[PDB]
Amino acid sequence: HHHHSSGLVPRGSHMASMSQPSILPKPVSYTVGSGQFVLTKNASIFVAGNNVGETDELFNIGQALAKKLNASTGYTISVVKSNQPTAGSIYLTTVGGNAALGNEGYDLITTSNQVTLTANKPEGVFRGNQTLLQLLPAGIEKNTVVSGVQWVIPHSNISDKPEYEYRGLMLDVARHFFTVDEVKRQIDLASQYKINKFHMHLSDDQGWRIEIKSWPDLIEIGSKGQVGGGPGGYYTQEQFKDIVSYAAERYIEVIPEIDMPGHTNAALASYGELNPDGKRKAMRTDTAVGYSTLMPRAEITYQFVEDVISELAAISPSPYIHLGGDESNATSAADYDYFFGRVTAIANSYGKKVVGWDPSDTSSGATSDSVLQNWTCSASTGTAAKAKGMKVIVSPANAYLDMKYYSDSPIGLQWRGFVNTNRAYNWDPTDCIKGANIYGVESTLWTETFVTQDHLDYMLYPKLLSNAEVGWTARGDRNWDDFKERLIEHTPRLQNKGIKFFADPIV
Ligand SMILES: CC(=O)N[C@@H]1[C@@H](O)[C@H](O)[C@@H](CO)O[C@H]1O
Repeated sequence: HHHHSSGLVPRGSHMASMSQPSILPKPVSYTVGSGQFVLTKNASIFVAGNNVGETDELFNIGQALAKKLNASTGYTISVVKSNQPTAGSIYLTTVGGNAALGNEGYDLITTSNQVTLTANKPEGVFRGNQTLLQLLPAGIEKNTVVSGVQWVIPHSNISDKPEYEYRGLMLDVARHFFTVDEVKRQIDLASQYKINKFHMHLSDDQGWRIEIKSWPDLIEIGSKGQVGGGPGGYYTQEQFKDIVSYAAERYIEVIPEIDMPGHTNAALASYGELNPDGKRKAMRTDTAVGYSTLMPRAEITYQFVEDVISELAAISPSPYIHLGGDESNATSAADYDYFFGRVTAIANSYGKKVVGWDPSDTSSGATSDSVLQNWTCSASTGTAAKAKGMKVIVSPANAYLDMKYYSDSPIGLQWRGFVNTNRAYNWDPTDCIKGANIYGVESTLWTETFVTQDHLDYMLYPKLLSNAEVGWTARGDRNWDDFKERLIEHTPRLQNKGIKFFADPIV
């Protein structure tokens, strides 16, 4: 047999350039039969759970769906608590879910008279709703009313569940600041592709972005800049709670990161007492990494960390806090081991499990409940994690979405090489680490060179679609030629959402 890899498309990107569902990520099964369902102005969404509490949760999910459908159709679809759906209805139920599909799995069966989504849990109804939106015609994704499109769904049968439990996106809001609205938008867009985790990189050398009432100068001084100089910004604790709540409506866990002991210049610029000479560091607006450190043998360091963790824990319902641990090149190995162990004890005392970048798993203070975020993806990375029974989240080069698509990309870094839409697809988590308990995947969007929402869109779309499928779709069912053609077909949907995507010439 004959095989080949993909080159660039002759005459340019199909994303330029180019009854038809566009499901991404690819579901476990999808078959189409004869006939179609028509969504009309009289349609209702019916919801029914196994008890009144569950029905109430489904009702909220139904309302979220109704809102989305209403925006593009111009209809006023309402939600009804009843297990007796009427012809032309969408029906969302957890009664009799297939347990093998797990918390996030679902069946979605469309007949001529009815759309029925059957899941084990409300979470699965939410995920299945993302597929339902992709079964309706392009135009359904519009935020304004679309005329001249019949709102049809082919008679079809879908079953689905994720391959990995953790399918995340990290946004760096330290290097450049993004508004609550901008953050909510990225969470919303990601949710449509079954991303279920959002990691906020809230602090680094160039800025500190979370209000800490016990150390107010973290904001008064530490938030006032960013890469390239200029105003910066921050989130109040109320704003952070608002982000968490918004994510929760999409069944997205928010994991906040306070990077330590490295990547700490903004803290060091805020409080002189965190420095050996007792003086504040000057703020840094460059893009160098690795140079900064907390004082690993000063008790004030651990008091500071405890105050930050106490306040963050109080406002962050996730059982996880990310404490960073990358590129502590001004911290000795001995001090790093000691420091990371001490801060893990603090986090645990406030009821939080610790996530950390490699090599944080090597800390003698880690527990089997700690999580390794494996970004290095070398043969030796996560040796400690594996021996300790720690879950691993992988973030290989293929998941570093801040990398340029190509040598000539106008934004992005390139220290992990270039990552086009194909590279973002053609990998497997088991490539990064062998013999581990792989919790899942996280796409990291560092922001050294991204200033505007358009920059975020350009780099995340279509790259994040590739990573999302790697997290959701089983390896045996992943195929670039398949995904590429599906992505071409999906393009109008990106346009309709107002995503300022890159029309990748390999698509
Ligand atoms: C864990 C990690 O990635 N650390 C740094 C991060 O601060 C930087 O923004 C990113 C840019 O790609 O490169 C990394 O080396």
